[PDB]
Amino acid sequence: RVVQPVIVEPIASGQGKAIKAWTGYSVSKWTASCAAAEAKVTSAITISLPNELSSERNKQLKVGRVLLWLGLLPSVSGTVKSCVTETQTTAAASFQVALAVADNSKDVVAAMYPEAFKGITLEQLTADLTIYLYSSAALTEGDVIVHLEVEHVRPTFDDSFTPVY
Amino acid sequence: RVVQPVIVEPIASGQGKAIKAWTGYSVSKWTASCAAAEAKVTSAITISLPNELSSERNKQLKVGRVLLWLGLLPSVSGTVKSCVTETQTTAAASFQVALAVADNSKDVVAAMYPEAFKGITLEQLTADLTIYLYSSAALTEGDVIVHLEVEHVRPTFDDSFTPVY
Amino acid sequence: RVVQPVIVEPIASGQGKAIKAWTGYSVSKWTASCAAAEAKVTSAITISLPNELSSERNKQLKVGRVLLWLGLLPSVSGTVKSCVTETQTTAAASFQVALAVADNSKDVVAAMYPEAFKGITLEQLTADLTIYLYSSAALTEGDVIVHLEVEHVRPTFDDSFTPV
Amino acid sequence: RVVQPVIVEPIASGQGKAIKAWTGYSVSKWTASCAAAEAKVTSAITISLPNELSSERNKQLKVGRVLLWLGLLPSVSGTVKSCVTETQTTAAASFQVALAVADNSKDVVAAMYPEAFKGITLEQLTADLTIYLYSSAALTEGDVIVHLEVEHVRPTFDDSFTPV
Amino acid sequence: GKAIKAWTGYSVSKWTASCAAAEAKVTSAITISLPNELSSERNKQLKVGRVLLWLGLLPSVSGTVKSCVTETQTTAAASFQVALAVADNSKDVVAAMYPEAFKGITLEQLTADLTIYLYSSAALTEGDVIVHLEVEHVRPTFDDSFTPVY
Amino acid sequence: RVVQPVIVEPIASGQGKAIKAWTGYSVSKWTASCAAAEAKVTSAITISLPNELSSERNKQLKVGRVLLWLGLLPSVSGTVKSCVTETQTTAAASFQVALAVADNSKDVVAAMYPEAFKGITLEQLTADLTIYLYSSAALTEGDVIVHLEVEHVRPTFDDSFTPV
Amino acid sequence: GKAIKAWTGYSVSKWTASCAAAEAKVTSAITISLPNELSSERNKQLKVGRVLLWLGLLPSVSGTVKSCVTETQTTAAASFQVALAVADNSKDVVAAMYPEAFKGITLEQLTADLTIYLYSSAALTEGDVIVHLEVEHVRPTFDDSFTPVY
Repeated sequence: RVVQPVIVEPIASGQGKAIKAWTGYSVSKWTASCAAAEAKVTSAITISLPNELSSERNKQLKVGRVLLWLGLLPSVSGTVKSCVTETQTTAAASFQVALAVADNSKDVVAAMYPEAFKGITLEQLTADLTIYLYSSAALTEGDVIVHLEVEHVRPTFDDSFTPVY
Repeated sequence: RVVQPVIVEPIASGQGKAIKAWTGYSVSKWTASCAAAEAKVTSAITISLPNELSSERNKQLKVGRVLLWLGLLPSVSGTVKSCVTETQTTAAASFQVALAVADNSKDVVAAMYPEAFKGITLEQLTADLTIYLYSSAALTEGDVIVHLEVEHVRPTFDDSFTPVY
Repeated sequence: RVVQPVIVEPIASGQGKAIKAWTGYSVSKWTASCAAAEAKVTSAITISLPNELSSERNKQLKVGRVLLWLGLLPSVSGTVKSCVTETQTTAAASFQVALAVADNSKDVVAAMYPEAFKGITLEQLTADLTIYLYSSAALTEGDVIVHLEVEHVRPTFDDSFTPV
Repeated sequence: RVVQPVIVEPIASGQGKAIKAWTGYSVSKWTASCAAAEAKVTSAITISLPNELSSERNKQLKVGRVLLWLGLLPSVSGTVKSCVTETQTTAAASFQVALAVADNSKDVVAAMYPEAFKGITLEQLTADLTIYLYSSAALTEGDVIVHLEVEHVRPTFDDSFTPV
Repeated sequence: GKAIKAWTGYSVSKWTASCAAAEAKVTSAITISLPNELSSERNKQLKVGRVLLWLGLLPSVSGTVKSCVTETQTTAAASFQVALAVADNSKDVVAAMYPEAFKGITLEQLTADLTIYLYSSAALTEGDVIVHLEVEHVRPTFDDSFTPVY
Repeated sequence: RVVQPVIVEPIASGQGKAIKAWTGYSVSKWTASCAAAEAKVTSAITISLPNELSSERNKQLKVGRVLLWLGLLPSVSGTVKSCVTETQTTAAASFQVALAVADNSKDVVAAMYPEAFKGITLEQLTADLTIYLYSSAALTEGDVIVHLEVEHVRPTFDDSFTPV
Repeated sequence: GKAIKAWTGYSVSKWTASCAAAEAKVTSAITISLPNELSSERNKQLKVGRVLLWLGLLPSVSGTVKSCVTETQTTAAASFQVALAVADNSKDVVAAMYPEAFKGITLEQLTADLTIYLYSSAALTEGDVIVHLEVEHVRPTFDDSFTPVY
């Protein structure tokens, strides 16, 4: 083949292509504020459904892909790592078996799970999975906000009013 | 015309036909718990958006039809009336100008507003409208739960993940 | 005809079908606040045009149908009745000649006058008709708001600015 | 449309049309006997699967629609209300969030839940939902029988004998 | 000699405000309040077209009288420096026409964001000046039918 | 597919492709000069409309996409970060919820907000959003110029002279 | 009653200048400064069409106030003798429209070659008069896109 000249166009933060939800799915996005932690400790963060997903009908919605990313205070230093895995007996061990890890030392600070949790219900997601957060430096409560974006079947129960009788 | 014989089939509570949201709309349903009130007092209840609708994008979604109904403790006695109207200077006066009133002395305890608030944004709904609740008997806090069902344009911002960059 | 089973679907307050104005007509809606009155007294309420209809031109517009309904404070008890009639010498006698009465003891507290006043002008409506309000219990001022909805030929005076 | 005269034919108790289960579904019907309760108390009644649905396999069957109705002793007086809701911290609060209430003051003492619980399994029905029963007068045990009819995917575990 | 016709699908609502008492050379703020027929939540969303302000003075009112419609000001007298038109009784045509300034805002926004300002070189007794406001706006649809009786 | 050799052609500062406004939109560009701040402090910078957009009519124009980038004095050292978010109770928390951050440690010191603020008016942009600026080292006033480029519906109020 | 529409491919930029303090009967020079959105080298080359000057006075300003746009003068008061239009508060229409005088010059040339002149028979306090300048010019193309991020 003949050499092809290319020009790599720089893009700004936020310009990345957004991953579109599957047909019939929507992406629910919510946050967890980290707890205070000593240096080099890995903390478990429970996954709790937002109120709009906690109803009897909505708890059963099947999960698709899952995205995890971190919101750090601008002054946070050191290494911050986070992942979603099946609940561990030892919190630190989560990073040894996670299929993706959000690590602030990387160019892209985000962990995508396109297959690992597909097909479970939202309730199962809360019961079986845990978020793990590691910091090389001690964390004050709220230093890190964990953003969890969970793709799931679109709820249908709210496509109509409650019958008036 | 020749007389037509008909049989009126009784239906149970809950069997009423559900009003389907308009194409491109969904129905958000949330509750307000009444405050304590003396007998025959009309109380104003602020309309506050649920967390899932409070974002910058979602606050702008246009309203369609609005439904109001009441959840009373089984032991609540006397007359209970509620309505949604433009915010009043005198709370009791709301019932004099409301286009619909949910009244527990009626066979159907519900107030539907198919036209009165169509086209405003959710933020406008919270800023301009108020729920009014009247009881002939004194109310303890939580005696009445006001159910507000607000049809509005389906949010689109959650049809994709946040770009990872 | 064979028997036809039916289900009567419940409907809520506010779900009733709106009556559409005739082509070339519009519905002007305004309110009158009741005066204080003793128990079982019938009070006369003057019909006054809202500002936008009180001009020389607009008060010539012809009336179609007229709707009356009542807004009660939630604490109002007893029987409240209202009607629109030609002005009476004895206020209570209005109810003996009214063709429709708004009565709070009914499921629909409203009175429709589809023919009685058809063809008169808004000025004639204000000059020849009166609203009558009866309460079994004493009324405090503003206890009852009378809603009058008058269908009339759509104004054309409002289709232009005042010349300057 | 020209006026259509109709005759409303009286129908007796028991003549109402039965709601047919969806294709591939069946309706399982069982009862719960109310516990003694003081006047104006709301009691929680656990939803327990009948023996034939309590196996590991059958408790996975998906729910469709749910019907609640009440069987009262003929001497029971006062107001009796019942509903099915997600389990409540305060029993009386169930009626504030129920989408349907069976109420003996109505002509039809029954509550239908056509959507609220659709898709959950029978095990989830037993684990997440509760029956709530309110009486204005004191209840003696067994005064009220709560009839629960749960539509669910037709069992296939019952299509064969236990292997031997 | 010829009235300015409203745009197709629009109509002109005309109402008045009676001036408050004011000392000489004071600029007074006058709130814009919708008439009753426009005060429903639905009618409050009707889009504005053109706006006309003109003044009705008692024939004995002397001195200079000026008025304008502008976005609400921190200093009332400063309205006349930014107003896109001023009704001024010393001119041949005592009126302020705003064909563009407010096009597209809702009646609610008109009432919330704009203020009428009125200046008089001499003291004003209450009701000496009637401010006339004519607001062209989308024709209401909510009042093309009676209120549902149920 | 057979291996495809490529040559990555170097490009200079300023050679990047410009993002074209949507049809019927235009990009308004203005600056805010940073305030003095201590090391590691996050400062809130109010978003104020330029004079030509501050009229009653123009502040109703709907927003499209928003671009943020930073102009640093050549001597500015340390880490400087900035973002646009909904107004925060704690300024430093903006970076935990921002969908994009302009960061001088990157090759491209800019943040694009293609969806977050789509559909709001310019007035709502000024009233609900805030610019947040963080520096690891102390900032002297004017050390950093924040460039905000807001895509919005093309004004039509500017298509005519003021009537006279 | 009807606004003058800009030519196809043109738009009207409108900005203001706050008058300086001035003694009675002095003519003051006011520099024409482009707004920020027009100050880029590219936007400075946009061709001018028509120009409008009008005045916003505090309602209590008395006496005669005049203003014009002309090529910069050695004697400020002499501007009014050669101005092709003068905004004069004693007239019915207080504005100066220049449909031809500056057609085709660039915005840069407008700022460099022309001056606003303001005369008042009485002393002016700073900000008593706001001069409004509306310059029709070719629509900018440079701001139809975001700045390249690299």
